[PDB]
Amino acid sequence: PRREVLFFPSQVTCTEALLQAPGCPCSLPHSESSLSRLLRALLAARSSLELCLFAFSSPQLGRAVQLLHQRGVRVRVITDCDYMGSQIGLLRKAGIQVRHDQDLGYMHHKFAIVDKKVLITGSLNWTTQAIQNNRENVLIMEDTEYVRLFLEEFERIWEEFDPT
Amino acid sequence: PRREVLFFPSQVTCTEALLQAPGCPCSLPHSESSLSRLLRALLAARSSLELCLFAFSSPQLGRAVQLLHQRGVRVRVITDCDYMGSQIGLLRKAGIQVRHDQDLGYMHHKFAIVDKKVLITGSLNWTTQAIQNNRENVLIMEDTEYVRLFLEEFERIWEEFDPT
Ligand SMILES: [Zn+2]
Ligand SMILES: [Zn+2]
Repeated sequence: PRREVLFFPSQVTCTEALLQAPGCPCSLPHSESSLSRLLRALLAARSSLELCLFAFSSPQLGRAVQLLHQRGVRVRVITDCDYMGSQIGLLRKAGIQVRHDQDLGYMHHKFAIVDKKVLITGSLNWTTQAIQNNRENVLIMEDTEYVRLFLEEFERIWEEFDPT
Repeated sequence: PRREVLFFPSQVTCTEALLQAPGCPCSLPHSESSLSRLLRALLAARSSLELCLFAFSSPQLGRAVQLLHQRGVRVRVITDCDYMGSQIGLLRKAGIQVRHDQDLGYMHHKFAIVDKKVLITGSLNWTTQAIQNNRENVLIMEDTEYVRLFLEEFERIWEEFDPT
């Protein structure tokens, strides 16, 4: 019955194994960090991931989301800016549906929903700058009411930003 | 055993009574909103309030914090920018201890701890712009582990930004 909080800045740790680097000799610590814990939380997804993020430029988090899409996880992404090789651009090129705001600041959430059961939500924008340098919190909660209410909010915004 | 979430933008509603306007005839709806719920959560404080906020310019939230200081609530405020009549300036003039970051973006939390028992934390910066126009979430949680861990984070940052 998961209820955790990750505080940032993250310790810089190796994530090559975790992110299936193609093909450890590197010089980083090979222990867990706030980033590695966030990556693992995302990578435990077996069926769906909703992402509702003001900003998303972290290549480590971008890669994890790609890996999920490749695994057949149903990935849906809402961001504030259209970004138009950013991460949103790379995700979009891989076939992941991304919908978006007016890049005016209005879509300011920073949350993700894993398999309609775990809520990941924080102050943290998903950028290497913020991860490595800012004081931030991210909550990881397996809570049915919070998941339900955040899912409902997602689906309203999703339908609202429908292109067609 | 409180576990709530407030979604923004807030409905514009009257808060004169709630904020003890000195001395209702106004034209706003006199019902509850996300802002009014956030104000009430803060105003239930009877002994302490820690505030850890990237930005704080909302005059309605500034007034509530003043009222708490006047009630004898022990108020301590951490923000990212020194602000040097902003709200932080007004709070500081009233005797409330405020400590701060390098206005570089680094102190990016948006949380508050009421009476060492209720955690209020969100994506929301406490500005009228964001409250009235942005999609945001604020969680209000009476959870002992989250309160403990967020309090520990507060006190580390507090001691770190000690002027003396
Ligand atoms: Zn390594
Ligand atoms: Zn009124």
